[PDB]
Amino acid sequence: HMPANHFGPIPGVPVGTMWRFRVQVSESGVHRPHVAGIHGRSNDGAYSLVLAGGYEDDVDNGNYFTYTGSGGRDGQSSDQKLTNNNRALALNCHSPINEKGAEAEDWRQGKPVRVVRNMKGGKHSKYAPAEGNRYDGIYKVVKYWPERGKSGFLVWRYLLRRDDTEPEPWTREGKDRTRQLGLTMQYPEGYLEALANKEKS
DNA sequence: AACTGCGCAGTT
DNA sequence: AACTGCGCAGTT
Repeated sequence: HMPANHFGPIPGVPVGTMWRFRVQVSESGVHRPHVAGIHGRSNDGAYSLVLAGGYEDDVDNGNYFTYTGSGGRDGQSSDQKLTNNNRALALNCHSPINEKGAEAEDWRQGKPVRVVRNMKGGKHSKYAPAEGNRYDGIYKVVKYWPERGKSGFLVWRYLLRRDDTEPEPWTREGKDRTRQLGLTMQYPEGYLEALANKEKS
């Protein structure tokens, strides 16, 4: 199958693919966590992440976007620490990891990060799909740093620039590779009838 | 001075 | 709940 600490693209899953649920995304091996937004080890790096909404500063510009770390409680109580996934995402960036933040002198060498976009990010991003989840290729960490929210507590911000050959599925060439490849929304088996039987009664 | 086990806890 | 890092703890 596909090792869990596997960085990079999943063979058999092209960009522009769309599963209706997160469970399907995990099943596919593109983002294992059934609910969490990022997957990775403190000692290895981040393998994948999905976009929901959260922070209001998080700008999604398509080819690049910024992300916010997690933790700070157990509701903001303590300023986030560079441990766990916060740290793991920090490794994908190609520079010696540092407490005050860091910017890669050459971001392209950093470890790849599979990025999926959920439709819950529609309000904010004009790139999030209408419904479900869509795989938009590889993004590498360019730089990360720590800000201080309106809650006076530091939070870890990151900037991801795309870097996958295959064209963004929201562009002309993208929407083309899709058709050629015939990619369509995917529902779990038995889901559509289950959904049907809901509406009835 | 440490091996080790029951245990609170943050992260996902 | 599962899994981890490991105080504080009673055992070696």
